[PDB]
Amino acid sequence: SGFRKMAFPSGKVEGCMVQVTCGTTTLNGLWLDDVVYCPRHVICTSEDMLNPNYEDLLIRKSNHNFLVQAGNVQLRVIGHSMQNCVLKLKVDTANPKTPKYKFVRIQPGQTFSVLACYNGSPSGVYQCAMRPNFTIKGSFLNGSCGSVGFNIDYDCVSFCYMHHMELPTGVHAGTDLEGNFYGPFVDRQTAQAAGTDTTITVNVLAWLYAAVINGDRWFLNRFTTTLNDFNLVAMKYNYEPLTQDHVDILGPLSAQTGIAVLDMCASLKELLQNGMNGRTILGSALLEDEFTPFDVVRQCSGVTF
Amino acid sequence: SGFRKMAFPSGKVEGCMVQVTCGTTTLNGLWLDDVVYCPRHVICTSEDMLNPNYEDLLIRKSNHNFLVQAGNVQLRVIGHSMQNCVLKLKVDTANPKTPKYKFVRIQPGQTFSVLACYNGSPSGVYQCAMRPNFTIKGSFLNGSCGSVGFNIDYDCVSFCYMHHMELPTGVHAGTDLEGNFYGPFVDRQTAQAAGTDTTITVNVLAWLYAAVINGDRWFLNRFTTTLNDFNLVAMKYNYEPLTQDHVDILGPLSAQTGIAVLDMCASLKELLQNGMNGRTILGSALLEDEFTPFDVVRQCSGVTFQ
Ligand SMILES: O=C(O)CCc1nccs1
Ligand SMILES: O=C(O)CCc1nccs1
Ligand SMILES: O=C(O)CCc1nccs1
Ligand SMILES: [Cl-]
Ligand code: NA
Repeated sequence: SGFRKMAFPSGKVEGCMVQVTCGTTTLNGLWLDDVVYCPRHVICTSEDMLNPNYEDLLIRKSNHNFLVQAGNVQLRVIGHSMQNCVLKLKVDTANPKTPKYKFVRIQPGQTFSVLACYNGSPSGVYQCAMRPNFTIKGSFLNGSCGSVGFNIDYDCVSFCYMHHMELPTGVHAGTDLEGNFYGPFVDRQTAQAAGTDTTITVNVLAWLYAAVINGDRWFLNRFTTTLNDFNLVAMKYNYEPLTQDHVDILGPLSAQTGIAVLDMCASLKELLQNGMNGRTILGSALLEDEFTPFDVVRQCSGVTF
Repeated sequence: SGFRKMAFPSGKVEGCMVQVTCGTTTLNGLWLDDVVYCPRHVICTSEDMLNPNYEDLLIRKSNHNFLVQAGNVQLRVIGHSMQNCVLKLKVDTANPKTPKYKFVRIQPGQTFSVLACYNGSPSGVYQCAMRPNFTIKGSFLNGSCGSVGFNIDYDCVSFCYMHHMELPTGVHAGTDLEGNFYGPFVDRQTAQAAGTDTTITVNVLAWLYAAVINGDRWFLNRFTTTLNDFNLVAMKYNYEPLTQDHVDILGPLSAQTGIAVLDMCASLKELLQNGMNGRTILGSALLEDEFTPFDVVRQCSGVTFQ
């Protein structure tokens, strides 16, 4: 029993974290095979960050201008290239701790583990959702840049996120490992704001299924609804529309608990309209939307990699 | 710049997790140097559940009755002893992945990371607190016994918890790594129940300090309180008594925010009276009690968002 916000075990990713320094800028890199991945803005000063020409700044740099440190070991850089907003530094040594991995781009509403790092040293691990507005509600300080996000599937690490910046509202923005931003952000010192966010409906429903599996049942009711009726309520409450694909994904939890997705939507309708009437669900007084259906099945059945 | 339940990186503990089998019972063990630590109840059978005599069950085992598997490698058991409720199996190989480590017994209110494991394989990592009633609110299914709790301050792993059992309310009980239970619990299937739990007052205050560091002041007030008047109010909401030790421990957070500890106490008194009026603090609509003053200083900025 019990339901907790749970990260993937971080050991496979800890063995890949290095320190990258260019001039006075130090941040984290990801050392896989013979390449170190890091944000391209490592080559910038503060002056540069106002209106940077990355092409221009990089051609003026050579391999020896990148200091890469793996624990107390200096790696020899033998090449440097840019892919979108990520810098790739070829080193003369393959990382002997490289796990089986691939690069994946996640969808809004999907979850991942962040390994928060400073100076190439892992500091903490926590679970995040890619928000509908493509930010993450992370916990990051100066030096966290190049910290990475990932999932594990069997023995394969799927890298999905590299940390680039904090927004004025205290939320965070970054790229996939191919250097493509999540959301309408750029790597420059300029005016940028998180768009108005929305609640991830399919995840709230998953979390209500988690609650029922853990004996929290007060919110259940005799009623059912339709996708169209529910989606009018969703729109009003700044909830994402529920699709047939989402209903299908919750199929397992519907079956296991005997509450149909639209049976649970009728619960969620009542909660949005009426509140929790002083009650809690799984120790929260808010409707939690950072657990996916997979997260709930996974945690409630003890999958292990 | 954000505030999250953050666990320690789990890699140094992952490299220590093994499977222990005795009879038909398999759970997790912790392989440090040439010793594997696991719950002694691995030697129990379907009848020896209510009133097991561990000394009598153990003297009937040879080293070769314990199957210890580190991934695909079988370890050879060359010695066994019991210390309180923990079994120690001496093995003929020291774990090459043993980190710098120590064993520490924690007090209620302290936090730690749990590496939930099944069949000696890690499933996930999350943060817990030792509750005032000596339980933890974990996420544990059948086969998770031998899963451990730890902190990592400065490359040294401090092991503080080993998971033994789930109580009827769905909360979790276990031991330190010397095998002494936290709380009045025993490794027997006799009827056991957690005491009435209380809120960890010092941690709620630390978290309110966290909220101020991250730029939120809406819940503050112009009032102060005596420590005694605070405790008379707080206990009416099932809050732990705040001691002068707890006041002292909050001094650095008080200094960083310029909010006196007893002024923050007056803010907490008012929040208990009013609730949050549909507002949130650090993403919660409840008062969070599983962040310590040390956790807030580790995670939060040295500079306050004024
Ligand atoms: O500057 C960095 O290291 C990354 C962006 C930030 N994230 C949080 C605070 S500053
Ligand atoms: O746990 C015990 O000591 C007895 C349990 C039993 N099982 C069958 C008969 S009596
Ligand atoms: O610990 C075990 O492996 C059996 C009893 C349980 N402990 C936690 C959930 S069920
Ligand atoms: Cl302690
Ligand atoms: Na219903």
